Amino acid sequence: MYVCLCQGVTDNQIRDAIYEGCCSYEEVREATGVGTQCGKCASLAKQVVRETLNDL
Ligand code: FES
Repeated sequence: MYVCLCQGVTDNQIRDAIYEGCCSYEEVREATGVGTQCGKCASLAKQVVRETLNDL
């Protein structure tokens, strides 16, 4: 699904950003743009980050 409609970032793209090097929402934000516009998706994006890290 789209986590961030403003930037067109999917849950899979957040996971892949982590697999590819990111360790934090802040890094995923800079790498993908998630949460940089209205910011309403930040909590959901942080949930995806937390879930992905816990699964590693
Ligand atoms: S929905 Fe992600 S910044 Fe607006």
